[PDB]
Amino acid sequence: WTATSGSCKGRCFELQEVGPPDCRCDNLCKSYSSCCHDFDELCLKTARGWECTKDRCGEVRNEENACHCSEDCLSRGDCCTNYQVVCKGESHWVDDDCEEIKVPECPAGFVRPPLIIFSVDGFRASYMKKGSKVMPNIEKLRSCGTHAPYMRPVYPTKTFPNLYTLATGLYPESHGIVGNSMYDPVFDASFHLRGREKFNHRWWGGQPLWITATKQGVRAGTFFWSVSIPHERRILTILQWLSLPDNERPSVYAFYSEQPDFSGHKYGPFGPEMTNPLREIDKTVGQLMDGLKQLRLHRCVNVIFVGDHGMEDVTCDRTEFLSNYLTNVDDITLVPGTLGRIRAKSINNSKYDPKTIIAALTCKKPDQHFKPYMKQHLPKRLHYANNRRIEDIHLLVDRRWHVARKPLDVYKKCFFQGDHGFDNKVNSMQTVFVGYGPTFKYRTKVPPFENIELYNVMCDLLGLKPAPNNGTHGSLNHLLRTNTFRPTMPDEVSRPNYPGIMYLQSEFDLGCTCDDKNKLEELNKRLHTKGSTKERHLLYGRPAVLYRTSYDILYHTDFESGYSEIFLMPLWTSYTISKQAEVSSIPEHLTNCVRPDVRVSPGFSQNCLAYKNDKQMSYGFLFPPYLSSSPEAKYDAFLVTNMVPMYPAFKRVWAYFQRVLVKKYASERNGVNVISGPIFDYNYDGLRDTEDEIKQYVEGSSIPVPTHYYSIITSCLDFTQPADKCDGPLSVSSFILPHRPDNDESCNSSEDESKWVEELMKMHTARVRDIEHLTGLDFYRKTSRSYSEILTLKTYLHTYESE
Ligand SMILES: *[C@@H]1O[C@H](CO)[C@@H](O[C@@H]2O[C@H](CO)[C@@H](O[C@@H]3O[C@H](CO[C@H]4O[C@H](CO)[C@@H](O)[C@H](O[C@H]5O[C@H](CO)[C@@H](O)[C@H](O)[C@@H]5O[C@H]5O[C@H](CO)[C@@H](O)[C@H](O)[C@@H]5O)[C@@H]4O)[C@@H](O)[C@H](O[C@H]4O[C@H](CO)[C@@H](O)[C@H](O)[C@@H]4O[C@H]4O[C@H](CO)[C@@H](O)[C@H](O)[C@@H]4O)[C@@H]3O)[C@H](O)[C@H]2NC(C)=O)[C@H](O)[C@H]1NC(C)=O
Ligand SMILES: [Ca+2]
Ligand SMILES: [Ca+2]
Ligand code: NA
Ligand code: NA
Ligand SMILES: [Zn+2]
Repeated sequence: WTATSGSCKGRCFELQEVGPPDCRCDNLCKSYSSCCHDFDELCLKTARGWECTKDRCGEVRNEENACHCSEDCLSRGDCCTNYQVVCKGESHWVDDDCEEIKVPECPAGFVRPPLIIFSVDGFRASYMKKGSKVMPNIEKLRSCGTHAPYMRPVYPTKTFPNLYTLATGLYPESHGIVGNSMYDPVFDASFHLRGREKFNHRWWGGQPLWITATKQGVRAGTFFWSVSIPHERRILTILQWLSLPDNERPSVYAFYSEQPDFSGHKYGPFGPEMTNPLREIDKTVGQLMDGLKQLRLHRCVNVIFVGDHGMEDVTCDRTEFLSNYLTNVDDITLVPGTLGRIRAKSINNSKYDPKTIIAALTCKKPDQHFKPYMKQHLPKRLHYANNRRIEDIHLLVDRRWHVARKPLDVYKKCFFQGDHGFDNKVNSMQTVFVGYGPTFKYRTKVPPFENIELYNVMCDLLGLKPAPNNGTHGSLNHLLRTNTFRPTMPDEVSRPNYPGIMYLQSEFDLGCTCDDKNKLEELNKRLHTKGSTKERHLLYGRPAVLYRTSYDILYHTDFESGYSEIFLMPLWTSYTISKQAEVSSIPEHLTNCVRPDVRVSPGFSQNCLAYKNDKQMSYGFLFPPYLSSSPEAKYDAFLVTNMVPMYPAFKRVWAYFQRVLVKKYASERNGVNVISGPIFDYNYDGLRDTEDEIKQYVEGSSIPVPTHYYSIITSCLDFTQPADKCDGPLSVSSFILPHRPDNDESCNSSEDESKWVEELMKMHTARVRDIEHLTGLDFYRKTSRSYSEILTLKTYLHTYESE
């Protein structure tokens, strides 16, 4: 209950929110049913519209009007945004030549340049080019400021997950807003687009920018706007707040537009109807920039023009129905549309079985347009699993499609032609970023980057310390003229041992066998074991181990490794393959060869008997025997210290990557450096498991089974230089392949590996940073490059989408 008969007199769009049941005058009052009786009359004035005309110039102030054209309006801070243009012979901001803003040019009493976030819903990245003729204000921000060709949203590419990621720097799994609709089984409560539960603070985790600002003494304007407040009034309210006295004036502001998303749903991303919504958004930008210019703030404020996600062509006829796959469709609840999430309809049903639902959904139809996953098997790049609000069963829907439970859900709900929510690497889901202002660079293009990075930068722009988040602070320093954040490399926590030869062959009883059999070249083999080829194979220094553990560096002719005495296998294995390298096979006599490593005790080694006994598990090697530099060097590849546990189904993938794809990449990239290793993430939190979290071992042993295997593949960005003699910037691609006992994920897996393996690997593309979280390792410690540049490289994601 709100006693809605106090008054908004003088309080319109007040910044502090008053406590119930005294009535409210802030932009949230509408959605709470709590506005004072006179809120519309006083606060939502519309008389005479939003623009000055020639006859209004110098008028007598009429407090009824939406905005003013009277001589007193500038000092009141409430002129129509075109006032100086119509009445004072000034130009529109968009008609001025752009001039570098080398320093903030701010009115006296401004402690820092304000930040304005101008967010546009559903603004697909290609609109910047495709709509540029009808968006002159946006085009000027873009060409004159700092822009990316696109910005990658988070998954799912829905509104609330992405806007809250913008505000927090967090993955949806960590901030808690994991979709537009959610069931939280601890609360036993549902979050919906329509309704009131969604305002409850228990849904919203992390620390959003407005809270980070307030805690640190920086005042914030509201970020939420009630849908019924017109855009012109939102802009005028921001401009009014900017005219407050110093002690009262916010430093950070947000504008939000529901367009072009709203129309894109109805007409598709490029429907002819889409031109008008784009013109209208450009006009609003024009109003803001003209307003800033009037207030002498247009070379003082940092403006961020940013979208939450793009928009794809989707219609009703492109819907798959679970009723065509499942007998038991009435015992499930589906969250439907551009992603699927499945749970039991009733928690009393103990005949509900996720295993049988997954199987009934797997490769059942020749062109099936969704793929089911247990959430922990989703590509790790999605970071979409560690939250009780994310259902165990997930469906990744192909772009352009929907999933629904039954056909009646679709026609008792064709309306629409656009939708979004798909995999965040899909081109149609990409969105926009432009930064314009004294703190951003002038006329500068930056590579595409992820929206999880922006929180840190907005904190930098406001002199705030960011709360802990998923950005990599410093990775976007190249966007900024100043206020850079100068990170330092983390300290290594564990230093390696460098074992020499310490064990005789007969001390080992591992049940392994190998068919293995000159003074000049004897010194040669010794030098290799001490590290003589290490500068060839370890190009960027050894990775640093950032947790407490016991490990050995092991050197070889063809590869170097960091061998974990605790996990009984390398944490990492590093090797370089030049353009000229040759692929050989595993000779017949060496097919089943595993060799004890006389540097590493029996007690800290794997054994072959464990693999013999484990009928499900086989093994592979991290440095591949196929790429040995010579027949004699090939023996090193069969050391028990190079062996890792692999399901036979996974070995099909691994053997093809190692025999075919590494050489292909070296040919294409002019040499590659490869770092490969295991990952253990049994609790799917995206973070390295400790030893007491491992759920599975090679039967009868303490050999832990990896959940995933990674590789980081680096070469010279200037491919005219070989990987091992690179003078400048690096180029990287990486993957984190799920270590699965079947290839059910790949529907064409009965075919030759040349038809499906590389497709699987692309799906599981990764950032080096993702691998760092999963392993507690820190790569690229010794390069010629600046640390911020290396941070950008570590956040790079190779997407395999075309242009
Ligand atoms: C992306 O960036 C984020 C942010 O940096 C990273 O997330 C952090 O990861 C840490 C490790 O997982 C985690 O640290 C834990 O903090 C616990 C205290 O947590 C509360 O306080 C913080 C601080 O204000 C708050 O942010 C938390 O908010 C979470 O939970 C609320 C309410 O549930 C949600 O509203 C919110 O959305 C958020 O949820 C997310 O995180 C939680 C985990 O905290 C998940 O469960 C959710 O699914 C969701 O993803 C909290 O309110 C603290 O309790 C932990 O301490 C345990 O472990 C340490 C190890 O050092 C040990 O010393 C202790 O023994 C202790 O164990 C005890 O509890 C165990 C479990 O019950 C039990 O088994 C033991 O026997 C013990 O009793 C731990 O230190 C940190 O909170 C989050 N922060 C956030 C915001 O998520 C994230 O990792 C990054 N992602 C990647 C891939 O890099
Ligand atoms: Ca949206
Ligand atoms: Ca983990
Ligand atoms: Na076996
Ligand atoms: Na298959
Ligand atoms: Zn939408």
